[PDB]
Amino acid sequence: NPLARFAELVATAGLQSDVQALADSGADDTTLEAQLTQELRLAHDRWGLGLLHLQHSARLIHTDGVPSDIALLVDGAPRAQLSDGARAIAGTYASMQAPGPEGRSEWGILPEGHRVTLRPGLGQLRVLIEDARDFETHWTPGAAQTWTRTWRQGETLAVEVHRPATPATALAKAAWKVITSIKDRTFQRELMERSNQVGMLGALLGARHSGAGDALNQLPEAHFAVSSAVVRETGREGREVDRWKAMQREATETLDELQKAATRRLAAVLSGGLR
Amino acid sequence: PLARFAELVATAGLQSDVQALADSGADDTTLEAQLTQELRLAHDRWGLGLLHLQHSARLIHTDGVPSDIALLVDGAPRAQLSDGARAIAGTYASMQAPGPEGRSEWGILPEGHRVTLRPGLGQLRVLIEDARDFETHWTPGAAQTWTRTWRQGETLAVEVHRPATPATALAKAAWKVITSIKDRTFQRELMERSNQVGMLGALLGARHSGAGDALNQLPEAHFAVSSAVVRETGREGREVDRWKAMQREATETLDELQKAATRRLAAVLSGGLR
Repeated sequence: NPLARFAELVATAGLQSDVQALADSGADDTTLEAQLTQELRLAHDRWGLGLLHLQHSARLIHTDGVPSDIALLVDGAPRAQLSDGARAIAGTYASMQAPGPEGRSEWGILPEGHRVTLRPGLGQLRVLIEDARDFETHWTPGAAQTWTRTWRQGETLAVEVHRPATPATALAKAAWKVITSIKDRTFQRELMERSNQVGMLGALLGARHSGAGDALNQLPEAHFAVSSAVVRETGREGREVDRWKAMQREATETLDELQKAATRRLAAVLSGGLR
Repeated sequence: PLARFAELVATAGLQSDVQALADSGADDTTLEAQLTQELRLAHDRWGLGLLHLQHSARLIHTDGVPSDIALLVDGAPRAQLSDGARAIAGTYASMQAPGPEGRSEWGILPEGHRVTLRPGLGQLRVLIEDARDFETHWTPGAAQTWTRTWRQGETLAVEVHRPATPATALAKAAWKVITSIKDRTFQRELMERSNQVGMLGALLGARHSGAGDALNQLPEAHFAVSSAVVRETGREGREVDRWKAMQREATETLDELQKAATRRLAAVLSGGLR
């Protein structure tokens, strides 16, 4: 019951959760909570809320054995629970954010220090990757509505690739996919006409049964979207620039695929689901 | 006491202000802050390679009243000024890790990556402007010197080091005296003996008989200047033009101290030690 709710939450970040399979295979609570933490941190790398300076963890909440809820922890303290619902969890994470005027996160990933303003070369990054210790770059454009940054913390080189997406943005792209794929022309004309009045999602929810938008609201797909992708590298490959170039290229392909897979899975919910 | 501390840091070319500070009305924390500041400046110039350790000085109280100065490493009392400069020099030498070429092997920062500089300032420009904490290996310069650069926190720092032991400095000052002898016959005699007993031994053999043991009492026979460190904080620690002035300042300080140490050492071995 509790694990299934967690698997549905992190599937909005593209994860297939292993926690129910580990619980059925005899793992204890320490192994389960380590996997819960692993999947929560991978989901926050992809949700892109700008909370990389915080430490995320999960713990099980039992009631006479028998897991009943999952506590979501930030820096060792519980801040939300899975029973709270998807809107309440996303609102707890939203009160931790600091957007700028262009919507991106203003927090540094590292503790408060010098962040690099990258000028149009690769010579700054070559010395920071090869020769430096902990460093962190500011956002720089990566094209295709994509913004990117690179940081080292200890032995771990990391790169984030970010394209901004809200759940309303992600559902609107899925609503456009369903409406454009409508076979009869007269029916899609009135939905395009209705999209000008109530938006694309509300026009597509007008062709479903009453309460489908209420059923969509209880889903984590209405409150969580993929906007980032993070690739990390530890050890000797962390100081090579050709590894970092393969890291950013991995994160861009991972971000583009996770957002396109989001568009299909949301369009299937708007067309066939919400029952 | 405070005078033995003043003689200890004078081997690093410092004129101590703790006696004038204590003659005026000043409390124990004011003295200990000035004692710590002069101790850290002395270790910058001594060049023992102990920059990874935190150095401090605290007054030792005898029945609640100060009586001696403890020398602390990482919060632990390890030495005291009443033991003399030989015991202080041996205590830090037990902490010391000398390399094969007269340089420290340990890093100043905690154990991590250190930069091997290529020729130029392409690496150091990004490291000074854009990076956080970093550390450079030794890179050579003119007149047998070696340089390294590091940032810790908001503090940029550069070190110019020329390897100098007190045995090297006493031999260098012995050559200063012998080459200034008017008699070419008496100069030939001293250098022919220096091949057997060394330059300092040959000079002390041609003085009074108690000159060697009087040299050992001096703190100059146990500490020598081998480095010079210049530091910068704030946003000017991320300017390259400040850094060029920094290792210029450190090279000129190292050269001025090592020539003033050779001169005052030569005056001790000639007419002093009585």
